[PDB]
Amino acid sequence: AKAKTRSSRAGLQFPVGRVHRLLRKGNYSERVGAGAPVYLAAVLEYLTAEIL
DNA sequence: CGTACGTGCGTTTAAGCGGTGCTAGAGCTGTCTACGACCAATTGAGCGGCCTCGGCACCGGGATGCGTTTTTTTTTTCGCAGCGGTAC
Ligand SMILES: [Cl-]
Ligand SMILES: [K+]
Ligand SMILES: [K+]
Repeated sequence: AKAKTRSSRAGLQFPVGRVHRLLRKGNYSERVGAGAPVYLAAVLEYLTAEIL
């Protein structure tokens, strides 16, 4: 019943959920692994901080 | 005006070739596992309205430093007449 947001499970502020959707609806591939969005929201957050 | 390329002829090298010998590693087949797509339902994260108050652009009014001229000086750099010692 209690739904923790994946972004929390990675300790990322970047939305690992919205990254997963954007990828599947991006037409990048047929199938997205479940680590991929994590890995990507991570890298995104990181470069966001590096500039900020 | 100075010099560092360019040509070319002469030595040094090692690339290229064709063939031979050994073996990693490419790249396929079959099997089976784990992982991810799909669905449904349930949520709260995230978005479009409101309503401040404070960070920012502004403004005018001196203050610091930066460039221009042009005035006064310091240092160097010839040139003319006015010396002190030779010479006799
Ligand atoms: Cl993955
Ligand atoms: K091979
Ligand atoms: K597998």
